[PDB]
Amino acid sequence: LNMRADLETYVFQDNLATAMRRDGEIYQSIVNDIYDVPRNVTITLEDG
Amino acid sequence: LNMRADLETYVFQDNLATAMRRDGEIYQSIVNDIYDVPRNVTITLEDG
Repeated sequence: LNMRADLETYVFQDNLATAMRRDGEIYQSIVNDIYDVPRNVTITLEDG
Repeated sequence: LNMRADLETYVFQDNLATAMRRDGEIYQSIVNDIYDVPRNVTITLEDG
């Protein structure tokens, strides 16, 4: 139970101190296509 | 656990003295010098 407790603050610590580590479902590459009109809750396309 | 620690101070020791044996998989083949192109995020022959 205390393992899970220390694991909760592990997330909130590591994402600040070590930093970075932003989360979301997206596509990394610089230079994109267009629009976001359907988008949400998909895996694979919508567009590039 | 201390045997695993011996393996940590093995890699850190042996690679400096004995050295060599650097491969990308089981071959070190192709890419020459440097490459700076990448594509999307996927790495083909490229920087492979």
